[PDB]
Amino acid sequence: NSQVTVAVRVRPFSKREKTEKASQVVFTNGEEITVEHPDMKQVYSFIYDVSFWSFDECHPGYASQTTVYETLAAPLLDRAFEGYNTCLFAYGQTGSGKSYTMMGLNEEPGIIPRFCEDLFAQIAKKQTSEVSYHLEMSFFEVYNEKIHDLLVCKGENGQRKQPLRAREHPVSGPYVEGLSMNVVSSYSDIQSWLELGNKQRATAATGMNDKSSRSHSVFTLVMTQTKTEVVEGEEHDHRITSRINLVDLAGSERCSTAHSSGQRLKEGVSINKSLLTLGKVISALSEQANGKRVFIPYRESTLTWLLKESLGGNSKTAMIATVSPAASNIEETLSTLRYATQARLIVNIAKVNEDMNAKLIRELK
Amino acid sequence: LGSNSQVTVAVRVRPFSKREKTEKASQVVFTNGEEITVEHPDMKQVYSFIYDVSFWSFDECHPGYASQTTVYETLAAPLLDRAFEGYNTCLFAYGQTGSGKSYTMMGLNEEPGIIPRFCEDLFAQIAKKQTSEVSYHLEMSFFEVYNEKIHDLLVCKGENGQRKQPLRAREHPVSGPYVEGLSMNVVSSYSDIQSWLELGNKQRATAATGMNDKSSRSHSVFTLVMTQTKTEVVEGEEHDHRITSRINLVDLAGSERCSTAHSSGQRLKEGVSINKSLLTLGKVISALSEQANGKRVFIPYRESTLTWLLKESLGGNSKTAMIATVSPAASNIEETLSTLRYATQARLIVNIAKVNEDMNAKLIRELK
Ligand SMILES: Nc1ncnc2c1ncn2[C@@H]1O[C@H](COP(=O)(O)OP(=O)(O)O)[C@@H](O)[C@H]1O
Ligand SMILES: Nc1ncnc2c1ncn2[C@@H]1O[C@H](COP(=O)(O)OP(=O)(O)O)[C@@H](O)[C@H]1O
Repeated sequence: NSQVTVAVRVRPFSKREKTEKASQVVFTNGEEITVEHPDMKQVYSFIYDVSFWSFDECHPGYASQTTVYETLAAPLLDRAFEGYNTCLFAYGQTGSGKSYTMMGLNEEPGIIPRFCEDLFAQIAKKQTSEVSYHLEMSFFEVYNEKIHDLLVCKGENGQRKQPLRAREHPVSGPYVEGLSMNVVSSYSDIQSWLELGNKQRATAATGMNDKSSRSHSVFTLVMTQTKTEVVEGEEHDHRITSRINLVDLAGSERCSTAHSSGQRLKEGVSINKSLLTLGKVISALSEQANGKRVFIPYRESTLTWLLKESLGGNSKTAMIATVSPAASNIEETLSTLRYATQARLIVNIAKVNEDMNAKLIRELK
Repeated sequence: LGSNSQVTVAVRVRPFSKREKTEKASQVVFTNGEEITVEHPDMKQVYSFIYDVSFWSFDECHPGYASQTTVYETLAAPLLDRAFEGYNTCLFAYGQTGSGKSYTMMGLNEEPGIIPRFCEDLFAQIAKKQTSEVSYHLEMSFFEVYNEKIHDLLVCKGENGQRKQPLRAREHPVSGPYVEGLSMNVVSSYSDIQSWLELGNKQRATAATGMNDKSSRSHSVFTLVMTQTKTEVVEGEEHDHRITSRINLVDLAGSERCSTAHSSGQRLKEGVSINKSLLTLGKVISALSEQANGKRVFIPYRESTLTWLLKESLGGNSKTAMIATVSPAASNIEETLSTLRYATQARLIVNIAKVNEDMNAKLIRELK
């Protein structure tokens, strides 16, 4: 089997929201995230695999950064050190708390640095001069189904981002023609590459934020593990490689509540199509794991086509969604809750928790 | 509702008037202590009546003289006791013109009536039981009925040829009838009560007539709302059990024949309205007294604003007391007889009073 671990991070209230007294609409009951519109009408309920209640630091089950890491990412490291492939998707709207979860701040670090440093630590523990490791990484983006390299020195002129193309190797699967790769030995030599890429990544000001993401981003870390057998015959030939993919996805963005035209419209359509195809892929993989063999439409998008070998077979996939609990963003949070979901979401009416002043059926009983 | 509180009736004989001394009127009402005997001056026929209480303010030095404070300490103080217990209470006057209803209820500056003593005793009792467990909240209103319209006495008018803004009455399904828009003022002390009362009595309508040079030509209802917020022994929130009580003190106008107090126009109009209201009240009293004897009877509450707003006091849910005021002059023997007959008919009324815990259908209900 190869299942898909879907998870959700409920951001806590920010200072602006506490000052405006923006009321809470996303609540938890443990194994369920519930949405109760302030009108107290159709109450939505979603059952995921893992729920991260980062809402209030004193509530039971408080999802710290270390908690989230040990919950989702570390099994991907343990899997990578077995010779299998791993993929971590990050989805969320802007302001929902996605970068906090993936990257982190100067303090309270996130999945990216935690995974990197724990990886290097386990590498050091497993170094013997009988077993060796090599780490090579790349970082690229997808924009209107065209691939661009993020680690390339570029000047200022018109239409400078030269598009690369995907190609299918019969054994190794799909790849990008002309994409650069760079060798690493720590995290301090990853940070300066990521900071070079995230400045070339496409952005544009919109009704949601003046600096939003408008292109999918893939950071791929390729590990090669070399072994040697003591039979005096297998000279540095036992090779096994693994790929860890970390994919920052852009938001859906409805073109109805944002009157747009031209390039922003095109970007939204492309992003939307990519997300739809990714959802089809994840659902079909879930069905495959539950037994019924199906056809995965990998080929309907550059992202899925390039990530084909990292979302199938003997592999591990995780999808971290990030949602905000404020009532000011019902449509986006529900859009992000309806998206990241493999099972069936249930809806009811639950304004009848006010039967008689904290029901008090204790009296009736 | 496990009770039956009988309406408590009193009678007060006022002294001879200037008018009734100018006309050489005789004495026809007498007492033997607790009973009240009335005699026609023709020496033809005698009647007797018996009440729960009877007062005798005919002469200062006579035996049994029931002064203003004695009337208070006999009637109004138990109503304050029940108000502190948690019951709604009502005290209303009745009588012919010039009987002395406004005097008995409000009084003069040198002889305060029942209201300035009730409110003062209330605040004084509070000052001894305002401990840490229980707090108190007091609101007041004071409204008027004039030509079947409702007016507020505790506002300062504008200045126009017409500055009597009429309110309307409504029927809440649970709380019963009430007045829409009535200024309910939060009170702190007896001095504030007195200020509001002065303003209201200065705003109330009056006029000179042939039987009262300062006549009470409008019905007046004085409402107090007292909320005692007490505390249980709690692991959480204190001050979590409240009891409410409404005290309604009512000064009504007198019958008044149009020929005796000869005056035309607005005086006649408002006298007619007064007469109509009194008729409807009499019908209500008779119908309740007939209910008390086991018959199926319909109470005409809706035929007048007065009874409509007092629906919960003449019957319903509150402890009620009536004060009939009579004159000993022989010239008014018929009206004295009518008043006394309605009063003794009122003793048969039985109201179902309950405590306003505001805990029934909440927790004390199934607790007990
Ligand atoms: N677990 C958390 N606790 C407190 N604040 C958080 C948490 N997660 C996210 N945030 C807040 O979210 C903000 C990041 O939002 P932003 O990065 O603009 O959205 P996005 O990640 O979608 O671009 C941070 O300023 C941070 O204060
Ligand atoms: N017990 C009493 N002692 C002295 N005066 C009285 C007494 N009862 C009535 N009066 C006199 O009767 C007059 C009219 O009383 P009032 O209450 O205004 O009658 P109404 O029922 O018309 O309001 C007052 O001026 C008052 O002096």
